[PDB]
Amino acid sequence: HWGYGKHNGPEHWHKDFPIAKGERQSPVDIDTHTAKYDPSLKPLSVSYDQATSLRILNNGHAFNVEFDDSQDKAVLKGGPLDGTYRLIQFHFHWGSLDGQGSEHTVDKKKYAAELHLVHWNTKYGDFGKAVQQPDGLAVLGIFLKVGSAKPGLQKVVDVLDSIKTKGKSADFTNFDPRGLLPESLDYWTYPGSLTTPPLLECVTWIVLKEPISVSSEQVLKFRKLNFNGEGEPEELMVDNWRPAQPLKNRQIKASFK
Ligand SMILES: [Co+2]
Repeated sequence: HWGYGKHNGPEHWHKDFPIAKGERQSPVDIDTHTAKYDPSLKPLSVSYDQATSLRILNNGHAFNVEFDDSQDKAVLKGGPLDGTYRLIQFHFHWGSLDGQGSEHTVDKKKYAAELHLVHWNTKYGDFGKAVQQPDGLAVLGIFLKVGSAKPGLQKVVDVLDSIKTKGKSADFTNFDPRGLLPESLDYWTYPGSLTTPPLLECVTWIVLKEPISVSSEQVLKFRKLNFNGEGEPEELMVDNWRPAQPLKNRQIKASFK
């Protein structure tokens, strides 16, 4: 099936998912000088006080921290968004080395990792219906650089031993995603896609300008995960990122001057 190897990686996905060569694929390079300030955007409203995390799952490509999305408990609104988007899961993309790992780039700079908080538009009733719409999802992307530890990440890092291999899950209740956000909500936004198969063109991307810092030790624990299932040959879960795709006929907007 698809993955991140030489024989099944990003360069191959178009064979099964022709939308890989589409008009609004993600990620992209964010050219900071060409993005334009848009005074009519909103502040973002991130309302995560009532979040209910449930579980963490190694799905063979990343790990997902899953939320109860059966009520408006953790929602994203405002900014470029019309209406209410419910948090379903977050995950990360990361590298084998601190010099790569992010999906989006900023003036061609790659960060060590990128956090994706995935939300679906409540007008479409469920995630599966939302991904079939051009405004179905809103993904909040946050860059990670290596430096100081991120305290609010530690509970995630320390459960990773229990979900080493594909298909393993663990209970993951009472996790507060607010502890993964930077101070500033300044952002760039553009219309794009999921960055993994099926690559659906359903995402309003909201990429924060300010990275969070995580420690070397924290990212090293990401890199101990496995893509494989238990009892299969070990293949470290690293470099689970798609490179930048052509911008095509899109403009990236900034919420800040
Ligand atoms: Co992602």
